[PDB]
Amino acid sequence: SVDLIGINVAGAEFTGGKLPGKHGTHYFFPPEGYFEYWSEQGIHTVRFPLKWERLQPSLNAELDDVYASLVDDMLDQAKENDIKVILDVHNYARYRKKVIGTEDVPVSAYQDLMERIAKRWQGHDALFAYDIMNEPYGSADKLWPAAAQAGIDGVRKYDKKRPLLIEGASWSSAARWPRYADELLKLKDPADNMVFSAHVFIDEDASGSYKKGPGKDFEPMIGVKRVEPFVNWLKEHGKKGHIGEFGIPNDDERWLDAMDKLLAYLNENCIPINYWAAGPSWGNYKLSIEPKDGEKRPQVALLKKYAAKDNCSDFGPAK
Ligand SMILES: *[C@H]1O[C@H](CO)[C@@H](O[C@@H]2O[C@H](CO)[C@@H](O[C@@H]3O[C@H](CO)[C@@H](O)[C@H](O)[C@H]3O)[C@H](O)[C@H]2O)[C@H](O)[C@H]1O
Repeated sequence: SVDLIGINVAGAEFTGGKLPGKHGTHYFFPPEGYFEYWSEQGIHTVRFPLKWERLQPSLNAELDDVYASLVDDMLDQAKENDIKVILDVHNYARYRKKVIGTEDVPVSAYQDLMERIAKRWQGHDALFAYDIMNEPYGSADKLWPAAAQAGIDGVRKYDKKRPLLIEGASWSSAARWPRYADELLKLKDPADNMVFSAHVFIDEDASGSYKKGPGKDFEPMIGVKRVEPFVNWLKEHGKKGHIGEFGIPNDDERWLDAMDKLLAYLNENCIPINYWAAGPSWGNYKLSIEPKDGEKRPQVALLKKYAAKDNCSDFGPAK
C-alpha cells in the first residue's frame, strides 16, 4: 503493498448538472501521457472520481458503453505507467439527487451498480481498490450503513480480494468521525478487506474552500488534531483507515507546515492519503497540484518527501 502517498485525479465527475454530458465539454478524462508525468514524479496510486449517473444512466441496466470505455482507457494508461487506481463513485450517497434507500433509489439498485463495476474491472491489473461512495451527508446519514452493506455485497459478488474503502456519514468527516462511525461496526465483509476512509481540510470551516488565510493564531497541528478523532477510533475498534481527501492552497507556508505535520502523523500510523487534487482540467482551482504555467505547486515536494518513506506493510494503524 500500500502506497502511503497518492493523489486524486478529478474530472470525470465534473458538471453534475449536465447528464449525460459530453466528454471534453462538461467532464474530462486524462489525455494520453497524463499518467507519465505523475509516475515520473514518484506517485503511484491514484483515486479516480466517477459519476454514477454517467456510468449507469438507468437504474438496474447495463453500464453506458461510452462512459465505461473512457474508464477502460484510463485504466489502460494507468497500467502502462505503473499507477494503481482506486475507483471512487463520487455521488454523496445519491442518484439523480435522491438518497440511496428511498423509494426511488433502493439499496438493490446501488448493489446492482457495484456488481457491474466489479464485474467489469475485477480483472484489470491497474485496479487497486473500490471507494464505494464519496461523502454521504445530510438525509443520507441514517440510511448510509444499510446502503454501504449493499455496496459491499455488490462488489464481493465478483471481487473477493481487493480492499473496499468505506466512507462515513457527515461528508466522511475525520474530525466528527466517532460521533457517527459506530453504526459502521455492523458492516460485514467475507474477505475481511475493509478500509475506512475519512476526509479532512484545514481551513476554518473545514469545507476545503479556504475562503480565508491561515489566520493570526493558526495552529500548525490543526491537521493532526482534526484526524485524531478518526485515528483513535480506528485503534479503539481495531480497524484500518485511510484519508481519501485533503488539500491546501499554494500561497502560504503555514499551510505547507501543517500539511507536513499531518503527513508525519499519518506516516507514523501507516494511514495512506489521497491529495485533493490533481486532474486534467482544473484551471485556476486553488487546491490543484496539476502543472500549470506560472504556478508553483509546493505541495508536490512534500508529497514526494513522504512518498520516499518506507511504505507501510498494510493499512494502519497497527493493532
Ligand atoms: C471533497 O471536498 C472538496 C473540496 O470542497 C470537493 O472539491 C470539489 O470537487 C468538485 C468536483 O468533484 C469541484 O467542482 C468542479 O469545479 C470545477 C471548477 O473548479 C468545474 O469546472 C466543474 O464543472 C465542477 O464539477 C469543486 O470546485 C470542488 O470544490 C470534493 O468534490 C469533495 O469530495
